[PDB]
Amino acid sequence: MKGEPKVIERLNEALLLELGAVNQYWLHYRLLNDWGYTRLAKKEREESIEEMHHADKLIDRIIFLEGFPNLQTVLRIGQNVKEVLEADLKGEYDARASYKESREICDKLGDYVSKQLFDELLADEEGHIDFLETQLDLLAKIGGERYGQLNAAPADEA
Amino acid sequence: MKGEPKVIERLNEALLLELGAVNQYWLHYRLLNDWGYTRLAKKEREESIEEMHHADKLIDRIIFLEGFPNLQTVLRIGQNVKEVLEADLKGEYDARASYKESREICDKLGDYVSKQLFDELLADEEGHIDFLETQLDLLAKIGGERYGQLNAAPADEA
Amino acid sequence: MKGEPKVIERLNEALLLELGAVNQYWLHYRLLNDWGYTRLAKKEREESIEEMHHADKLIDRIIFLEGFPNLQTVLRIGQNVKEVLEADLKGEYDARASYKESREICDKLGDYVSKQLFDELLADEEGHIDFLETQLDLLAKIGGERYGQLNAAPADEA
Amino acid sequence: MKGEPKVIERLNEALLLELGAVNQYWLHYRLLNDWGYTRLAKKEREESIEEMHHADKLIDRIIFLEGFPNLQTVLRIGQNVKEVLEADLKGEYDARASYKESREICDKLGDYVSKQLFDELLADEEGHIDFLETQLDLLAKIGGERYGQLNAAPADEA
Amino acid sequence: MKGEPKVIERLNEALLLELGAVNQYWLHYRLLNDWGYTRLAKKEREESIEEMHHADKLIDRIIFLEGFPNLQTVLRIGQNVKEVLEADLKGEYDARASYKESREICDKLGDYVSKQLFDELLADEEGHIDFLETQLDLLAKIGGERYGQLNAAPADEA
Amino acid sequence: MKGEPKVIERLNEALLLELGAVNQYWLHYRLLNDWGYTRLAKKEREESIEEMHHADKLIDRIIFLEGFPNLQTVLRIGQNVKEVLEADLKGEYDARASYKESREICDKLGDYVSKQLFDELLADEEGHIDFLETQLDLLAKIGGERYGQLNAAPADEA
Amino acid sequence: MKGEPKVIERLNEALLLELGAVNQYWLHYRLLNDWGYTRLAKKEREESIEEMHHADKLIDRIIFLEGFPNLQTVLRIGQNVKEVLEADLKGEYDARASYKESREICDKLGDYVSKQLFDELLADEEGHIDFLETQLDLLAKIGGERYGQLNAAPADEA
Ligand code: HEM
Ligand code: HEM
Ligand code: HEM
Ligand SMILES: [Cl-]
Ligand SMILES: [Cl-]
Ligand SMILES: [Cl-]
Ligand SMILES: [Cl-]
Ligand SMILES: [Cl-]
Ligand SMILES: [Cl-]
Ligand SMILES: [Cl-]
Ligand SMILES: [Cl-]
Ligand SMILES: [Cl-]
Ligand SMILES: [Cl-]
Ligand SMILES: [Cl-]
Ligand SMILES: [Cl-]
Ligand SMILES: [Cl-]
Ligand SMILES: [Cl-]
Ligand SMILES: [Cl-]
Ligand SMILES: [Mg+2]
Ligand SMILES: [Mg+2]
Ligand SMILES: [Mg+2]
Ligand SMILES: [Mg+2]
Ligand SMILES: [Mg+2]
Ligand SMILES: [Mg+2]
Ligand SMILES: [Mg+2]
Ligand SMILES: [Mg+2]
Ligand SMILES: [Mg+2]
Repeated sequence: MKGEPKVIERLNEALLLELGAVNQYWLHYRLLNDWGYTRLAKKEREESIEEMHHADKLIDRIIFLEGFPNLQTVLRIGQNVKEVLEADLKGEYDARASYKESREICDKLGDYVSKQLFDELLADEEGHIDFLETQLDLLAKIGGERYGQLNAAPADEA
Repeated sequence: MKGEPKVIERLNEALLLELGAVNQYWLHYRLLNDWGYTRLAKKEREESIEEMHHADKLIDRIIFLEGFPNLQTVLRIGQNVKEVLEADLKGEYDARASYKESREICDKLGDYVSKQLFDELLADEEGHIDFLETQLDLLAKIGGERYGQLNAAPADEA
Repeated sequence: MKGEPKVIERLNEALLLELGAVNQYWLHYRLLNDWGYTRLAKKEREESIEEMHHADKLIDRIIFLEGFPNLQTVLRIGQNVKEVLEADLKGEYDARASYKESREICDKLGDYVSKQLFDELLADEEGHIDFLETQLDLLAKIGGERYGQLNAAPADEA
Repeated sequence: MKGEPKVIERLNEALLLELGAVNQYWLHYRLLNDWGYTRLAKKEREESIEEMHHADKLIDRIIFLEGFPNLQTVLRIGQNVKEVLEADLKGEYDARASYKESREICDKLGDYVSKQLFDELLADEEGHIDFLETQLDLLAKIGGERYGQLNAAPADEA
Repeated sequence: MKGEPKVIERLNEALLLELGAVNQYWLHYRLLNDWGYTRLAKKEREESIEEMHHADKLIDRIIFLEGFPNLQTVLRIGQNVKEVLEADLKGEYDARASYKESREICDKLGDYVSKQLFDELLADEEGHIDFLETQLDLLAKIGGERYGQLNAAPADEA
Repeated sequence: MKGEPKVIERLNEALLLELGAVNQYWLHYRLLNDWGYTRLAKKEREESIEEMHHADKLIDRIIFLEGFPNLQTVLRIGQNVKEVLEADLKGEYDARASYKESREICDKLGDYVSKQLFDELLADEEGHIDFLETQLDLLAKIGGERYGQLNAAPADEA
Repeated sequence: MKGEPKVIERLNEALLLELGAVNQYWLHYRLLNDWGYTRLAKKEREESIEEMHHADKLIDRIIFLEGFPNLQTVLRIGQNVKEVLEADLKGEYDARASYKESREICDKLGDYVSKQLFDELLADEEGHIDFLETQLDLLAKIGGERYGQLNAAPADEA
């Protein structure tokens, strides 16, 4: 199905955001692991792998529409566990805004199946945002050192 | 262990090559799948996931040496199955050359464990090269259409 | 829920297309089987049975809306395996266009659950189109005789 | 049982042929594998291991007869799959002729158990010849590229 | 294989370091257990047993080279959990430096298998260093009392 | 329980003897293994590990009594299997004498639980002495070469 | 990867040594079995099969480097069990020396993966040497007739 160039453009913008999130979550996984926060690190790895699946779905849709997926292009880091979470959350807010605009563009152009892809991604993103906002609320309430302790394993495990 | 800046630089050059290979193999997986070469597509996916593990090991070593992993940066595509294989092979030859030079640099600077990482990557790469050269030899001998047929599934499978 | 006559009309147009696809895929199953392409034949049977389920869902929705399902009414055939695939693909493009227009009509009339039915059918159809386009691309690349061979079983199986 | 020198000589001629066949089949296994004909390669490996068992039986008989097994001594190669098969077949015809003459010599000298060893080897050899002649007939009938394709695995297997 | 006296000397220096580490880790296990840090204590026991295996491998290599293993000779203690970890880390840095120099000496003298032993020990040591540095980083970030709590069991377990 | 300095001194003398026995038995294990007496070697390894457990119990008791365990300090070797056994036996006789004197000192000072530890060690030691005396008696009766043969494995095992 | 001619030459020298060891160990297996030393015979068979795997790895590397493996070319025998072991040991010392020189040549020419192959073979060889030296030490200590008895089975087994 030869797709609308503007739809392919929006799918490629999403792909760039998702690839950036893959890399950011993976770097956060390895950073948190080195700091000793091995339980939060495992969650960050899982979040990276979820974004990998999103990137795969975007690539598949772009190829179906006979467009060219742009992976050649792809970061917010952080010096403590609060900054890492905040950086992830900023990324998710940015992706959410992109997908909201993209579903509107696909709807107006009549590509309702691409619209549906963006609707699914948007729902996913609000789930991720809910999770991260809750973690940052917990960190605020119990303090960063107890949040870190809660998200670390004893020495005989990891 | 605060690492030599030149060693961290070589690890980051490897990371850029590996991230590029992840993306190239994944794009090839989805492209080959859309063309109907679903068996070769599955191998390309597996090759991408192997390069993901290499990238992970490089990131881990960079962080141990107290360097900054550069993922912000990352392609050869192809219009038929021979060109896809050739593009993968060119990438592997380029990576091999990088790792050979890197093991020599780590050896001269006395970072023998980073040397060992590059030695492992080099052995891996020559394995990958052996595989791809064999596939291209088979394609040469039986022709591209029979090679494609061999690497496609019937309609009731995939 | 007494439905809009225009919505029931669009559901009946979909039912006619789906019943036509059931019959076409089933005839293709038996034709391909007689020609010896028993693996593609099995896929065509499966595609017919998928369209039977779609027809069932349309009938159920029409009856819920207190309309009369029109089954009394229901073809593109083909002389070789490429023509069979092309005929299936033309049918799918026609159905896709019908469902796109139907979801728009249901949306404008405020029957959002019927809209959702058409959205699901539209997504299904684009999946079917993706599959058939890939098979026709493979046939183009490896040639029709190798595509047929790939989709045939040896004599000791079927 | 102190054996006839002429019988020990014939057993040593067989051992030299068998050791040569071990080496030739093993080299063919690795060559075919590198060319991508991994299914025929596996058969060549199995044929090499069968010849290893024959060599073992010859060594055992020579030692029983209080002779000295000569292994210090041991090739036809090939540039394509037809030449490889032809080289194996020429070797088998040569071995068959040796074993026929050897059974006659053992019979005339009254070493009926060594005669029996050569009779078994001769029957084995005619089995091997039957197999190889059939493969070369198939290659002749379907052509070398289809024979190679039939004897190659897709990329996601080997 | 009668070994180079200088190689045997370096193997004996490693053995003395490893035996010292066995004793230090075991004393730390019992000390930490008495203080109530039973989870970190279990890790220290495991680390002692890993060093016992290293000592065994060194003794085996010395005997193969027809040298005399010197076990007759063998400590940093600590008053709190941070000091215990720091003492272990200082020991590991000292061992790493010894093994780096030893691999260079074996390489220059042409004892490449002893070189390989030291290369393995060096890689092990950098793993141990990575672990201990991470534990000390965690302790720094969450504080010593939370690190101790994390590494202690409730009264109904240990 | 703050212990008597004289009791802690006797526990530390026992620890020094036990650590010496660990090292001696382990060296004997590796020596006997290299000579080919692999069955006696396995027993010597087991004896070393038993002495490791004794050392652990001594360290635990010293720490309970708020003393400082001295591991910083720790040999009789042997050129044939009789000398190895004799060296082990001399060590056991020395340890037995130490533990006998130590139980008497603990009894007189009123540390009856430390007395009990030495009583257990003394009973253990007389068991070890019984075993070693029996092995040396067997060696005397059947001769050293048959004793060695009995305590060696064939080449296809170890 | 088109290899250095000097590297291919060293790989072929190793192949000739390994093929010679295969044959020597196999002949020793059958000889020892006929003499009644069936347990040592089984070990010699296992050693032959280990050398077969080494030869296979060498052939694979030569073909990858686009060289020609030379198998056309390939012995120390022995009249008693001590001479058989001594002949095996002389072969291993010769192979070790070859592999040491070969790893140095590959290193200087920059073929680090072939260097690694020779490093692995060298470590293997020193293991084999350790085993054989231990067997010859045992034979020296208990005498040849007891060593033979230890390595023979009773009549109701083999
Ligand atoms: C184009 C970009 C990428 C795509 C499309 C992608 C896709 C995937 C997919 C589909 C999986 C399978 C997950 C599952 O089975 O549930 C996966 C796993 C994984 N990914 Fe990625 N990935 C990408 C980039 C990366 C990067 C940059 C890394 C950095 C290390 C990475 C590391 C991993 C690892 C370690 C696994 C697990 C593999 C295993 O369990 O054996 N990936 N990826
Ligand atoms: C402070 C001195 C030592 C102490 C307290 C100690 C303690 C122990 C203990 C409690 C065990 C566990 C045994 C079991 O699970 O039944 C053990 C095992 C072992 N020990 Fe020691 N040990 C010491 C020194 C040594 C030395 C010098 C060596 C020389 C190699 C050694 C080699 C081993 C080995 C190989 C094991 C077996 C580990 C395994 O099975 O994974 N130990 N030791
Ligand atoms: C005197 C010459 C040789 C003799 C007598 C011999 C004998 C044997 C025998 C009896 C087996 C066991 C097969 C089975 O268990 O069914 C075997 C296996 C094998 N042979 Fe040979 N062989 C010889 C030469 C070679 C050569 C030149 C190669 C080249 C690579 C080779 C490679 C192998 C391999 C890889 C195996 C399989 C071992 C395993 O599965 O672990 N052999 N050989
Ligand atoms: Cl932090
Ligand atoms: Cl606090
Ligand atoms: Cl193609
Ligand atoms: Cl053709
Ligand atoms: Cl047709
Ligand atoms: Cl054709
Ligand atoms: Cl060919
Ligand atoms: Cl053709
Ligand atoms: Cl064909
Ligand atoms: Cl503390
Ligand atoms: Cl606090
Ligand atoms: Cl002895
Ligand atoms: Cl005697
Ligand atoms: Cl003998
Ligand atoms: Cl005697
Ligand atoms: Mg709308
Ligand atoms: Mg998500
Ligand atoms: Mg790889
Ligand atoms: Mg459908
Ligand atoms: Mg045969
Ligand atoms: Mg070097
Ligand atoms: Mg270690
Ligand atoms: Mg004891
Ligand atoms: Mg070996």
